[PDB]
Amino acid sequence: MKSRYTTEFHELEKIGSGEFGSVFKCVKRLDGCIYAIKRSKKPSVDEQNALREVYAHAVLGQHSHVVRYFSAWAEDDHMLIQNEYCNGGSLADAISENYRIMSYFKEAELKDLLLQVGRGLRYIHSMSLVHMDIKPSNIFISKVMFKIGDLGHVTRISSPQVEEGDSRFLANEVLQENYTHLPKADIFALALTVVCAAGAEPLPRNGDQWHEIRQGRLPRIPQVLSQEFTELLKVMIHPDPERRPSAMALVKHSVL
Ligand SMILES: O=C(O)CCn1c2ccc(O)cc2c2c3c(c(-c4ccccc4)cc21)C(=O)NC3=O
Repeated sequence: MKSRYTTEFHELEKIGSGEFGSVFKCVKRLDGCIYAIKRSKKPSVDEQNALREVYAHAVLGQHSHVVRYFSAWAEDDHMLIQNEYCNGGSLADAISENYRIMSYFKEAELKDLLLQVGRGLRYIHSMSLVHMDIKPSNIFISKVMFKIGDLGHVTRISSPQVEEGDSRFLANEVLQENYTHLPKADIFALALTVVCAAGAEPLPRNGDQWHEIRQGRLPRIPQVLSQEFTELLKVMIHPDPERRPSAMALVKHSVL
């Protein structure tokens, strides 16, 4: 062996685990910097999916609100991607700590989260790409800076086949195999991500609560928000994708 991975990096800790691969905090020996490196089993259609993640990274390396890519390589029976390390952890971890402490993101902080990820979405979408798995565990924290990561579901905007993202954040039209307005699926997921940050109960994976949200009804939020902000969230989850704002329209919105 003596892996590129082994030879170029000192592995500090495991930071993430999944159905296909783990993420490690590593120090690159030569440059002294810390990176996040995902190491997954080399896969085929599964390989086409794994490569799209690499291709998406290699074109989305220039935005402040998208995790930067450095390198990808294959060795042994594993594929590796070396990304920017965000030292603030995931949004999902911040939200889970807030949950236990009963102190959530305040309206000002929710607006900042919405605007920052909204700018990341505007960049991705400007590249004729959609993310398709926006949720708190795929937003990373680094002024706080929020950065979209996990490009495992990224596809071109006019794709006729799509890999469906997390059920809790999934827009109905996507579940229905209607891919005419893919960018608005990202918008819908961003609104529910902001709801979670606002202190909501864990979102439903299926059943009747799941359908009511998809009717355009915001889950309960345990804090008072301006009507104008609540109304922006509600329109981002409109059952008609064309009524949801585009990312460009979101980032220029008077509420933000
Ligand atoms: O398990 C999770 O949801 C997060 C794992 N994870 C963490 C945990 C704590 C951190 O401080 C950063 C990260 C982290 C990072 C990334 C990932 C990641 C997700 C998908 C593919 C490749 C890396 C997971 C990733 C990344 O690209 N930059 C990152 O900083």
